[PDB]
Amino acid sequence: NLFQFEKLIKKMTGKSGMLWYSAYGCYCGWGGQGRPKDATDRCCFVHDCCYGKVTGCNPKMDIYTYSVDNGNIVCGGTNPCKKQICECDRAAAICFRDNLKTYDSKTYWKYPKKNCKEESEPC
Repeated sequence: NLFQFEKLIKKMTGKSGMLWYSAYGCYCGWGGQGRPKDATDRCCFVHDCCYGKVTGCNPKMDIYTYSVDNGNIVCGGTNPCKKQICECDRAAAICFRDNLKTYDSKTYWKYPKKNCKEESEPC
């Protein structure tokens, strides 16, 4: 669930998802269209693609099982659909950390989703 997502982002990034990643580029946060603007924005696009594939559970609302083992986030439990969610979340948290070096709030924070009106990329 979203509470969990925030936890993983904080863990991997040191940053709050709600502050840093809820309104960045064309895809990070609520809504998303057009093409991702940067590496970070791409992490978000892929996240949305990742949720889009989840069938038989709710990737925003359901609670998945995870443990932190020597810095690593391991996706457990026995429900395959919940594990899928865990996998989506963790993959976006790792993708934000890989890309912290090009994170640009000055250009991309509060980007007007209106400037995202050109041929979308397929998942």
